[PDB]
Amino acid sequence: APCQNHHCKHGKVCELDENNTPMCVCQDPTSCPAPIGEFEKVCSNDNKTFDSSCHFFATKCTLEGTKKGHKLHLDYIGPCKYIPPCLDSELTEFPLRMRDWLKNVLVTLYERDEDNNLLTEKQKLRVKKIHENEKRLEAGDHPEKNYNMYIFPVHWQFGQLDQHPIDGYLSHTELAPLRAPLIPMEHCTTRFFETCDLDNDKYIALDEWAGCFGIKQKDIDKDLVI
Ligand SMILES: *[C@@H]1O[C@H](CO)[C@@H](O[C@@H]2O[C@H](CO)[C@@H](O)[C@H](O)[C@H]2NC(C)=O)[C@H](O)[C@H]1NC(C)=O
Ligand SMILES: [Ca+2]
Ligand SMILES: [Ca+2]
Ligand SMILES: [Ca+2]
Repeated sequence: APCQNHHCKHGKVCELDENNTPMCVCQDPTSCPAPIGEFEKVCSNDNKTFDSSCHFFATKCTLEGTKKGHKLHLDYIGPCKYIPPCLDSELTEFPLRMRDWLKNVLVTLYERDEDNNLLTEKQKLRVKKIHENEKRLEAGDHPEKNYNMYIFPVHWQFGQLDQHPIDGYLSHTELAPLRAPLIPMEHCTTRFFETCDLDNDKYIALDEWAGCFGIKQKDIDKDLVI
């Protein structure tokens, strides 16, 4: 009961202490379901394929406070596989291909006001504009170059990723979604983002993220990540 409304970080669970006070202990891997399929497995950064995020996160939890735990991160969903190397040319296109991908992902994702449900008004307006522009690209005699149409998609993506935990930085684990097969040149994600980790704290901060995609510091709005 004391735990029914008590929530714990990823890889943890609430258990009552001696005083009956709820407390978050690392989850029991045995209390993790068996995957329905191989696709539900995940790959850590040291090329070790855990059986599910539950298994991974619970494992990483015991290692909390440890060096090994500090460096342990989810690389990508699905079992481990051969990942080709990111050639230097690939790494140069990555930000370019990525930001267009993000814009497009945003256009088909948020198409109607029903899609724009969890978006603030400021954001709703940004996608409206994105849509106004896209329609124009589908009919203007001579297409124009529009970097502005990248600002929101780029901010959006950051907020989407900044979840575990929502702190304003993206960890190797949080970038896992960007290592999926759908992403263009996903194999360049780690190399690229490392390139973005300016102060080298192993976290990509909003300015680091934005900067890496070519968003002017003037156009870095945190509201767009709300
Ligand atoms: C990471 O682990 C996976 C699984 O152990 C490795 O993938 C296999 O790699 C060899 C060739 O590199 C193939 O014969 C297997 O069929 C592979 N396929 C996959 C889908 O697992 C992978 O090579 C490991 N290491 C690296 C650096 O990728
Ligand atoms: Ca985070
Ligand atoms: Ca791909
Ligand atoms: Ca950093």
